[PDB]
Amino acid sequence: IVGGYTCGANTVPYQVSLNSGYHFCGGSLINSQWVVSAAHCYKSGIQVRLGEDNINVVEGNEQFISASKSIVHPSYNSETYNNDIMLIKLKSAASLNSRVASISLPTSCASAGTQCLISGWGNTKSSGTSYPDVLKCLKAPILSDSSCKSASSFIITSNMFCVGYLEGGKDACQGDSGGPVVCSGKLQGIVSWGEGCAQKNKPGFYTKVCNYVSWIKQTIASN
Ligand SMILES: COC(=O)[C@H](Cc1cccc(C(=N)N)c1)NC(=O)CNS(=O)(=O)c1ccc(C)cc1
Ligand SMILES: [Ca+2]
Repeated sequence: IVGGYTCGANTVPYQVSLNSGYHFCGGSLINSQWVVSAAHCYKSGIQVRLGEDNINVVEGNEQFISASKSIVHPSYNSETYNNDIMLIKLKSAASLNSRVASISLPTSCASAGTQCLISGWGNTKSSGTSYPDVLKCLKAPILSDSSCKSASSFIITSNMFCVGYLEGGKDACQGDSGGPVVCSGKLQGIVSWGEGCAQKNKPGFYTKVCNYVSWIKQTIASN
């Protein structure tokens, strides 16, 4: 997260770290057994880490639970990043408490202009590289279709939305991928892609979670 702030320990209790010997992506706990992340974060050997603040120190509120299976969206297109969503099932149920909690799926899509919370342990620099050990947070608005479409030379689909500031300085970044965008109290986005981080006229692109609720519910009903 570039241009954000230290969240405070366990203030974002649905935020998870995905660990394959090291932190590589974020995710969101949606119930005691399932995490939503980005399809581009797929890999084998995932351990889900719940209740984290400092990812490099055991502070006492963590739950480390291995993934049993990962399910990439059936239409995920790595060429275009269309349908950049993945479900991760836990080998055992998380113990839900004040510091480890689920975030609900949306009933309706969030509206342009809504302020959202984006969080993660990703790079904090627009130029260069600095990784924080504690969880970082950013509040930023959903952009119009017009601004989002015109914001990249690359292909933009109806399953993506933009959040941030066209003037630059505030954005998600490398290592934030897969993590949550919470708007109107529900999980509305997944950190998906961007051109660099926090650059002028180059906002973040996010998976539009409200388009996937049927697939998520059907999938978790049978796995
Ligand atoms: C990988 O390095 C980076 O610093 C950012 C990471 C990133 C990840 C998620 C969200 C954001 C964000 N700013 N909201 C940033 N990604 C890139 O900079 C990748 N862009 S890119 O322009 O380098 C690029 C473009 C197209 C292809 C096929 C591959 C790579
Ligand atoms: Ca820790």
